[PDB]
Amino acid sequence: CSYTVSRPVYSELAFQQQRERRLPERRTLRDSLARSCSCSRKRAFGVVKTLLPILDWLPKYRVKEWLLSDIISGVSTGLVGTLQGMAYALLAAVPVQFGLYSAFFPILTYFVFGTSRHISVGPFPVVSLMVGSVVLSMAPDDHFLVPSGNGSALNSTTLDTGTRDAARVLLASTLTLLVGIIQLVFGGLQIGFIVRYLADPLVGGFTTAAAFQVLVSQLKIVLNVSTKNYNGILSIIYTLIEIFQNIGDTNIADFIAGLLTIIVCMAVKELNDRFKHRIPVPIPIEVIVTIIATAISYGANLEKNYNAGIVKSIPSGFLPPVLPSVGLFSDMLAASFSIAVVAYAIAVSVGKVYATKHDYVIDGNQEFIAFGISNVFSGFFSCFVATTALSRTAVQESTGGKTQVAGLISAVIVMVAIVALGRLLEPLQKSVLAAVVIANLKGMFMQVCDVPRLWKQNKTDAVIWVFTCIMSIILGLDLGLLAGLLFALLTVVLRVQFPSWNGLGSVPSTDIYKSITHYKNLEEPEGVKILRFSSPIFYGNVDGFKKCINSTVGFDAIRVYNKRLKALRRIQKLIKKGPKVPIHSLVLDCGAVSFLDVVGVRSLRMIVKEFQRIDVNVYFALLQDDVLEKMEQCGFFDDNIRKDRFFLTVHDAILHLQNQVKSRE
Amino acid sequence: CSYTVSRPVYSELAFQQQRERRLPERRTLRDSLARSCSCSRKRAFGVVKTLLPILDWLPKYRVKEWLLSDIISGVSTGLVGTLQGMAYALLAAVPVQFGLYSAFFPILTYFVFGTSRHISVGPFPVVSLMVGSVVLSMAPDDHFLVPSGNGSALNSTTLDTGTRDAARVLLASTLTLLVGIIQLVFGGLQIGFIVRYLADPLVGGFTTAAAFQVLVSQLKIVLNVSTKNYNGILSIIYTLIEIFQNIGDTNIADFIAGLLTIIVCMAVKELNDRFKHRIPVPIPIEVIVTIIATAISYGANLEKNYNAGIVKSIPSGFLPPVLPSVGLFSDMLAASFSIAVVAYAIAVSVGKVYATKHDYVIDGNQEFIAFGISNVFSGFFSCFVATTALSRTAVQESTGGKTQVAGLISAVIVMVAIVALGRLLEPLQKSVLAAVVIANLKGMFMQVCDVPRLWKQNKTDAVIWVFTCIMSIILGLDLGLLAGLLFALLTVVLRVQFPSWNGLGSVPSTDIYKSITHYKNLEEPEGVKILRFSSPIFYGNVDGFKKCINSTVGFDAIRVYNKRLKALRRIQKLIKKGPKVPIHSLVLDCGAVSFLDVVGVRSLRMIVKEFQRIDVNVYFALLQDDVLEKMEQCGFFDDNIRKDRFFLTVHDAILHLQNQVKSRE
Ligand SMILES: [Cl-]
Ligand SMILES: [Cl-]
Repeated sequence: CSYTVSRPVYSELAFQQQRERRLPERRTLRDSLARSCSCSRKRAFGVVKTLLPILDWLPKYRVKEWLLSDIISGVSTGLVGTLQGMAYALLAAVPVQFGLYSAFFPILTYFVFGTSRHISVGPFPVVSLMVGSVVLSMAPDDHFLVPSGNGSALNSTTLDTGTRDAARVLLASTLTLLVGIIQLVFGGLQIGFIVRYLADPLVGGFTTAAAFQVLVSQLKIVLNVSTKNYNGILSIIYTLIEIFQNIGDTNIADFIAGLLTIIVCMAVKELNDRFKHRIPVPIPIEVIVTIIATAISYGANLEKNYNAGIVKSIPSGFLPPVLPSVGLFSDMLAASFSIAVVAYAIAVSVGKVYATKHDYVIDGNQEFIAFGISNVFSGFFSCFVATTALSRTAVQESTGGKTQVAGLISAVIVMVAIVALGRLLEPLQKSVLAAVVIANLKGMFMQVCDVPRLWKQNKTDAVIWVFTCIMSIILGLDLGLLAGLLFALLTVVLRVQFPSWNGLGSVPSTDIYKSITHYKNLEEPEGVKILRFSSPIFYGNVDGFKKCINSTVGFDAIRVYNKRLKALRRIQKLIKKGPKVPIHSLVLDCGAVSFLDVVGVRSLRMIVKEFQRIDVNVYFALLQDDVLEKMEQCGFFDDNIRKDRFFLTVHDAILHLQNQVKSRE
Repeated sequence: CSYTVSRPVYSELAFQQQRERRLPERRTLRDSLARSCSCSRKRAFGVVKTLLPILDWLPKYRVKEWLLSDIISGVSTGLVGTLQGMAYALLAAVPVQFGLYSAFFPILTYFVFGTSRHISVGPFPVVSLMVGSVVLSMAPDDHFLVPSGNGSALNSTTLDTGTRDAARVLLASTLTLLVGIIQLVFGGLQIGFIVRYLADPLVGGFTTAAAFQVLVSQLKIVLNVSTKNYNGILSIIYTLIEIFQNIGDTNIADFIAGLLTIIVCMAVKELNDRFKHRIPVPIPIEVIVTIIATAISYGANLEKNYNAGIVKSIPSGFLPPVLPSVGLFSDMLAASFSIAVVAYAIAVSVGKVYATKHDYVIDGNQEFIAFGISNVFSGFFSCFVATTALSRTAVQESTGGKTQVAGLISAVIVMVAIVALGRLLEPLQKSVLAAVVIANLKGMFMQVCDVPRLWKQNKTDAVIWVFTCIMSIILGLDLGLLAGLLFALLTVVLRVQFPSWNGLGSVPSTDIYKSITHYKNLEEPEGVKILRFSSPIFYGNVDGFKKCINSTVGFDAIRVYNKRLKALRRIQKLIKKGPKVPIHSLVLDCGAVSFLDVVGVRSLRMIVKEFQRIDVNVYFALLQDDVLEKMEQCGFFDDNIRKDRFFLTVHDAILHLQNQVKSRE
């Protein structure tokens, strides 16, 4: 209603005298470390419940209908997960059975350490692509050609199918172990803010580039062509050029089958997504299309007659655990860091989505620890890095999922698919498994449709999306992530280095101050010049602050003093022989400052000194308490620059100046 | 005196209606480029006067009194320049002949393009070290040993004295040209803010740690030992251990003569600096100690009898210009960027010191063009990077210097020191030249005495100093600079990611709001909770902003709504069978925000949504005009979240709530 106040003009000291402060809390390092480590059983029970969240959702079960919901979600997600694992096994250059292995053990491990309920841990297209890329870069194909086979002219250097898969599996296991170690280090040290740097446009561009590279790889697999494992800089462009040059050496049957299953899967998925109001449970198109592909490929001998590319390499059994070949962490540390951070980011995103959809809370450090333990346990069983696919996750959520029991049942399907089920999958073409991956790329390919939206929105974030999407295409995929985080931090620094300063003026008959570049009917005080500067002054925006002051006052505090001294020597010689007109004061509305960066408080004191010589007072308006306490420690309040120069509000400085002019002409 | 106002409670729309805004300026890209490129004669005269500042101070000269002060300072700095020029040549692994070339040619170029008057362009100890650092790595000693000389058992692979220097000289010429190009790029593209990242602790810790590497490198010449040109990681640490292992192979003639001039030069310099009130002109101790060293070394045959290390390689002549060996810019791009940025940083640092004392303004972007052409012109005459030494600069200023005429006269002394003078410096020991450099290291060695001062001051800047000083010792010297620039920018991100949020309360009978953790007698409104959050919300601190709200209200907006649904299912079944107590509203005092980072503004709309369901209003207090215009563009003002939720001041949000509850119970 009515905003009326009546108080004296407390600038800095008229308010600090009669206001008793609170004594700061004593450090007492010994008592701090003693009180932190609790001794009562309550803290122990709390950390046990937090570290192992399985003991929370288990006692409060609702078996009656939860059993049926979990068993149906488990069989469905198990089928989907074994299909996605045997499909993504090609993305990591590993055999098919190791995909099923990586789809079984991480599920078992993410049961006594996970803190979620609607997450299906398993393989992931982006993570498997990164694993395959780093394996190809660390173990290419031109390093295994054994000369044997009595060739035509030179030694028969044929393909090394065989022991090469063992080396690739050992490399993938070492990579998974290093990723798990990095995740456990990040979780134990309670450092979780390191993944906050992955902004939405950054991860969007990264996923778009990863989807492009996955499309290129799966198109290479469908066409059944052999490239030269180009990796490094412009690897995707090089392999695409090589594919376009090797179009003649394709397979017509494999290409036709792949295009047909792509069209069928895309049409069925679009029909199920659009017409959701008629069929709530998503039709498992992957399962039926894989079954019909295996049925068609088994009838006619596509391997011999049509020379199709089938798997025919399923051992259908387990294997004893193998110790990882430790010693390759130095050359894969950055790759493992990138894989771990992107996996954790995707996992946290999916968890937060499916948690705010179901209204429950998911811890971050607990998810980090759970995924680290899962990757470590997978490294001992010849598996790759595990994550949560958005397509596989939606299955247990749509079909009905309440706890991780549906996830544990999803491993039983993979369990029976490791030992017995799988012999019918022998004549399955590799182009069919390479197609569902492309069909799942529709979710990430549509992410490009937000760049025009981000351009109308904050434009700095629209540049981060395009920069990350392009830079993660030229120089690899893992190196493109590091070039995105650094670019995002640089963009953040540029937004606090080049602020939006204004020409704050006074609104008549009130005390609210608005910018002069936005409103017209604003009257500024006679002689006084007000200035606001956001983005607290640090070592980078000090010259910017100087230029802003020089632009808002009209002149320069240095050149005016130089001209005054040049005109003063003419006065000291006349006795022997015989600009700063409008600016009366400068009120700095430094209310948007947080830190001071003493390198900057030195420049502030220099400004106050330079303007004092030309008889121009530099008052402050909205200096915070935690900023004044910092400036006082940095040696700013000398015998001449007292606290009376600072004020509490913007109108207090103007009122004090008006009263000083009225009382002193 | 009296601060009293009387205005209605204009929240956001009660103020926006009757306040007509100013129309934004039209872009008009066609006219923007036309109005920028002016055609009048004033624009042509302005660019020529700025690019060539010689036409300014030359017409208004004061030959009557200025020429007398320049002729005495020119011959003074000419003797100091020819000695420091040839002494710093040892730090660049080039012969002593090319040291004088870097003291004559850059002065000629920095005469028609320079925009300063008290700067003596020439070599520099820190800059010449970075130049010589890459020469040892790109052209080591073990790459030129020719087997010849009928050795004892194997081929006589002795030293390659002779054409070995030609590989280092041509390498230094290409490095000098690449540095000059980078400086012209920064000056041509008008990008000068890139050197603002070199903060005071950053450049302070860098020059301090560089003084150690200069001390270790020059100590090798004093002791006259031969190391294994260790470069890379821990280069200073590795070469320091090898010196201690090679103490037995020292030279008593070079050590005694080297240690003697160290004490003499240090004592006279310290004595003249303290007792300045008796002798204003600094005594050239560097010059007098060199002349007496050559006289003693010429009398007794120290080269033959005492086996001392002398130069004896001065041809005393010029050479035709040699085209730089283009093709080495690819492997020296990262190295030249570190040298080009420190050559400009020290130039402006020393320049601005002698500029505020003489009250003349030095152009910023012009120094990039001035030193840019200087290094390019020096590359065509086999020179290294040119800079301005603080010791050599103080000579021409203390003895009397007004313009660059004293610098041009200083080049005349160097001019005669190449054609005629120089033969007397033949028996000069290399330990004497390597000692005057160590004596000048006192200025940088005393920079360590500011770390306890910076610790009592802003502690984040004290960490950057120690981090830069340590990191520039482990991984080289040029790589340590890049590790300091990234760490300094990272510290800025950490200061805006972890802000200093408070519990803002109300002062009785007034309208000023202060933090509750700093003052005691502050009364908060009944039910209302106020929160201030500096460091504008971006993608990194958006999660910390959630934890900040949950900490100031006591509860969580998510778990409370979850328990409400858990308690609501018991209500919908009872009809079939038969927390948020204190927080009434939340006033966010977002007055210290500058940008939005729409990635983070999506959470602001989510926060209002999460609190609206639990019947908790989230009001804003001090949203700026340029930030409110950003929310509307980012899609924040929907049909439910109107502008009435925002307020102009902090007290307007509280005054509105007091009247709302009073009129609506
Ligand atoms: Cl997916
Ligand atoms: Cl010096």
